[PDB]
Amino acid sequence: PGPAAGSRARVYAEVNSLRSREYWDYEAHVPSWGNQDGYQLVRKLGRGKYSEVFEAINITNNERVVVKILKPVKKKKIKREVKILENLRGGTNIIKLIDTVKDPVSKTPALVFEYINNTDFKQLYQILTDFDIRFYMYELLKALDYCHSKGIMHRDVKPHNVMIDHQQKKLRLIDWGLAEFYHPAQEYNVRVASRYFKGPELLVDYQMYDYSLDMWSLGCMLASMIFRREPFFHGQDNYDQLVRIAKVLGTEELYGYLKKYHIDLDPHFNDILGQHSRKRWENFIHSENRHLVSPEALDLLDKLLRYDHQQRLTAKEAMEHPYFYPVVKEQ
Ligand SMILES: O=C(O)c1ccc(-c2oc3c(Cl)cc(Cl)cc3c(=O)c2O)cc1
Ligand SMILES: [Cl-]
Repeated sequence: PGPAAGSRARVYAEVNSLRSREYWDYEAHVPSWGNQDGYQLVRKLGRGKYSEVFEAINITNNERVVVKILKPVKKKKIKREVKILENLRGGTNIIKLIDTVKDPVSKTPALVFEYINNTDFKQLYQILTDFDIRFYMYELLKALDYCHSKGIMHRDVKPHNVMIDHQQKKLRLIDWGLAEFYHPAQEYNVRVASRYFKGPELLVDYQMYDYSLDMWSLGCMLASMIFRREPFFHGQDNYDQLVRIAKVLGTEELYGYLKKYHIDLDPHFNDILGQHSRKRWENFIHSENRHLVSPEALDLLDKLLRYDHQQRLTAKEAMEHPYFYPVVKEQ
């Protein structure tokens, strides 16, 4: 049984307390809403229920940008995303927020981002080499270590939210609409991230999580790339999602996790979790993915995909792993 006061982040815990209230009090942020008519929408790029994203042209200087039209959400959530993007501007592999505009007629707010010649991850993951996976995971870890060091949890890390220009070897972490400031001992909403990338803490309703949530999501991405099984944990709902995790990580460490953090498990799980062994990571190797798997890759994966969020590697610890030695050597 751990501290009755709850979990605390192992790194970057005091970041926001060392900065002024204006840094993290996003409700007090006052954005400068410009005129969206300065941008000509060209073509829809995708996305879903929170926004619609368009390729666009800055009419004044003809520069190619991306416009994200914010579907009706609470103004508070809009201030949070804008403030976080402003705090993170210039960050390593963070998407650059260019402008904050509103449609002159509808007054619907929109965010303007830099354009990156992205390759769909469904297509990119089929052609990634062993070195490519290490390179892009390393660049993604730079983005996560940066935002974590700025006191921010992304909380929606997934392949859809990682833009990659495979020709120029450029990576940008996008979609900061679910990001939040980390404050020690704060309890957070667990309805974040995509189902396939939700950490165990979200699935068992443990609200006192921290940056390590993003590290679970990253481990899910690493597993899907080196094993060519995307997504790796392919649950049908939130209950089945934890079952599919428990069938790989085993149930003993799951119940040990619940006991350590005094988590009251939803009684529905007791009829579906069962008892499962902790599987060996080598069991997912086959002839089609063997060239992407190495002992260093399995060791890193094993140290990211842990129930205990406190035992997961931090972003900086993961960056120092021998799995990235070829990337570090290439400067
Ligand atoms: O919600 C967000 O924060 C957010 C931010 C950026 C983008 C974004 O998407 C792109 C897509 Cl989907 C395709 C292509 Cl070819 C290029 C881009 C791009 O350059 C770009 O910036 C999408 C969403
Ligand atoms: Cl076991």
